[PDB]
Amino acid sequence: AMFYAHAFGGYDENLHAFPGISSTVANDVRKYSVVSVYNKKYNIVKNKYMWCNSQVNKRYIGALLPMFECNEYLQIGDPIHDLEGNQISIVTYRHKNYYALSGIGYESLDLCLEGVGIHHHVLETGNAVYGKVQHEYSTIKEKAKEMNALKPGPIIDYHVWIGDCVCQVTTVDVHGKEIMRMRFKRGAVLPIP
Amino acid sequence: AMFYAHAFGGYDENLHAFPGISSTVANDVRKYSVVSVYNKKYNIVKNKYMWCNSQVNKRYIGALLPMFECNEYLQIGDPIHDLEGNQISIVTYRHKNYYALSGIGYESLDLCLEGVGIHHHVLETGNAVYGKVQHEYSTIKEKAKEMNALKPGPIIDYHVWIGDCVCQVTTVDVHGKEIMRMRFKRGAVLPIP
Ligand SMILES: Nc1ncnc2c1ncn2[C@@H]1O[C@@H]2COP(=O)(O)O[C@@H]3[C@H](F)[C@@H](COP(=O)(O)O[C@H]2[C@H]1F)C[C@H]3n1cnc2c(=O)[nH]cnc21
Ligand SMILES: Nc1ncnc2c1ncn2[C@@H]1O[C@@H]2COP(=O)(O)O[C@@H]3[C@H](F)[C@@H](COP(=O)(O)O[C@H]2[C@H]1F)C[C@H]3n1cnc2c(=O)[nH]cnc21
Repeated sequence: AMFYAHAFGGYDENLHAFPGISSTVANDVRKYSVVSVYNKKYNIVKNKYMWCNSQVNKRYIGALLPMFECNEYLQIGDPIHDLEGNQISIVTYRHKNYYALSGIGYESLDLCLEGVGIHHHVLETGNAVYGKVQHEYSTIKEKAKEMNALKPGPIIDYHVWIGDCVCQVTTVDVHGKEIMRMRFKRGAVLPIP
Repeated sequence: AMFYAHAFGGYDENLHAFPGISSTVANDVRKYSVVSVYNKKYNIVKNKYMWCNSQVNKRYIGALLPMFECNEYLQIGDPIHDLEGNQISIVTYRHKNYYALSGIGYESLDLCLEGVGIHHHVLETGNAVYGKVQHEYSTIKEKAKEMNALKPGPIIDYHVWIGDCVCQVTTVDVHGKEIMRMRFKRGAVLPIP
């Protein structure tokens, strides 16, 4: 089983594709509660995930992934094993002491990037979204009221909103009108570069 | 608290919008395990949902909703209560003996329909999808290989795939190329008209 890091040129369009990884196998990583890195065991966090993406050859690969808590500093490519000793992933993304476990995970977004853009945001708890912006509900409501009369044009930009209680994806046309929204009912964080 | 059925002309763009319902309140229906209809109690099904949508004024309102199991025949608009006696929803969609509980639910899709289409499919367990079609994995892989060289155009059609283990939404351009995919990691059924 082989795992190649996108950050080091490892994308291969004929292999399984996950955020940060091209692999010869497709592991369902939702099932693990404990993993091992350099013979140290780490617990998977319950009920909170990490929204991770890689962008390679004009292809966006994004998903909500399990994460484990680790006070050691780990680096891209470090092999991640199950407790039986099999390698199941590699280190890819981190948020402080949380490390993503990349593989088949929770909700996902795959997208052809040619002709569009995509942006990621931390969603403040209690805020509302319209289109490309977040703000207080009453501010957003006023914005939505103004944009209601516009005729919807083609999607040109994607906005990913990652919150403690909900995640969502919005899309806009060139005039800023919201065209489509999807909501994922899970809480998560974004990686910190 | 008022609940108006979209099937009977009840859409109101200034009220909370859920599949089949415009309401003066926004109830989180994920929390209920038991509901009441005409003073009979019904259990909510665990770990399996119903993908429901209404299409009103060129607006698509779709979501994965809890469902309860009921051997009585119920009709659109029948009031659904919590066990404290408060009305929390109305009957909207059914799949045999399953009835959707519409409100704030699980994963959702909101979409402006002007200029695009949308279609719903039962996803056969074990099948793969590309674009507007499902089939056996090796058939779909051959299709994807043919379409790989095409340049992505604007989204014109949405396809909703509802399976026992996963739900997904794909989008295509006028040439049938897949532009974007979202996956929801929950199992569900579609309503039966
Ligand atoms: N070589 C093969 N690889 C994979 N599946 C294969 C293969 N041969 C046959 N099949 C069958 O085909 C269907 C379609 O699966 P599909 O790839 O559409 O997506 C699936 C589903 F959303 C979910 C469970 O699906 P499952 O119930 O297992 O059904 C499968 C399976 F029965 C996991 C997800 N998933 C799989 N791989 C990747 C990946 O690389 N990236 C991102 N997500 C991935
Ligand atoms: N009058 C108000 N109504 C609603 N929220 C209000 C209001 N005033 C202030 N707020 C705050 O604003 C944010 C943005 O919520 P938003 O509407 O974006 O979507 C939310 C989230 F995805 C999820 C939990 O969000 P929550 O943590 O409660 O945060 C809220 C809240 F703090 C439920 C979902 N949801 C709410 N209503 C509907 C609806 O009618 N249809 C479909 N989904 C709906």
